[PDB]
Amino acid sequence: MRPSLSDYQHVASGKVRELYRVDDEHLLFVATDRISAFDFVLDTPIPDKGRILTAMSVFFFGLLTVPNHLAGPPDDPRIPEEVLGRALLVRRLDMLPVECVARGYLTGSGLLDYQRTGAVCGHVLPQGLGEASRLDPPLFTPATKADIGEHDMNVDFAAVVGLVGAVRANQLRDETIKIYTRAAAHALHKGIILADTKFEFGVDIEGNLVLADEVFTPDSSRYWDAAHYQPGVVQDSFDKQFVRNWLTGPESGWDRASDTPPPPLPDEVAVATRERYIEAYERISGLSFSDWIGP
Ligand SMILES: CCn1cc(-c2ncnc(N)c2C#N)cn1
Repeated sequence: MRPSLSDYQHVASGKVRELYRVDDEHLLFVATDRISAFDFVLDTPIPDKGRILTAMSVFFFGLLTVPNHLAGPPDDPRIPEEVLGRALLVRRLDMLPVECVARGYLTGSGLLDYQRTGAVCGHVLPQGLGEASRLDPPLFTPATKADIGEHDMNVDFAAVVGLVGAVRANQLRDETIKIYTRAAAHALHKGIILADTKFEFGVDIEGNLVLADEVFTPDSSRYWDAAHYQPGVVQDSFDKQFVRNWLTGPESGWDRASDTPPPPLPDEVAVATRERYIEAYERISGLSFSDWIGP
């Protein structure tokens, strides 16, 4: 018999993910069906989003050869029925206070930093780059969490050294670029560009570096349709563009310029978005989401 979620201690709330203590050495990492757009957690959940993103993370953990925090199978008996398929039993780590970001393409705050300074996170780049320009080699563009509402702050390699040590910073940089490169090539082979990605790592009892959190989800990574990749313009979000377009379209009644919370989504937009998540998962993994476990 699976335990109730109420049997575990809630330790951390993200906007979209939850974390619970299972015992002294294990956590329960829970994805919800909540979706964020324009830095708002929207009223309307995307059905099965938590399950699909959990399935995606599990796929990529298996694709990569590096140590990760998974501590049991997706149907581990310690996982409550209520969160089955969207929760993982993981090893408790000492988390390193660095957002480990790799960028294979120049967009978002990376592009903005470049347009302001000619550099991103200490990397002085060629002149003449622009929106969605390919970056070769991919860049390690680390960041640190800021206050509750604020975006992460981009920092350079020296900042990472000061946070975790010189040898460890080297290790973070190398592993971040290595696993990003591997996953990005895999996805592109299936017609999806992983434009960038954000990792969190922790350290286990033996001092080993361990990949944690979620990996290569469309929340942790910019997913693009490769078939429509066009450097020089903003690429559509593979998963979130229907949501973005509706929210900023004539039917929402919402003004994004106002920092007022957005209205709920049409059911059909939520269902369409769910479909996009399933398509991305199935294309990348070569698996069927209908086989993924659930309540
Ligand atoms: C919800 C984001 N978050 C994850 C942790 C964490 N902490 C300790 N050990 C771990 N494996 C993890 C993970 N994943 C702390 N915040």
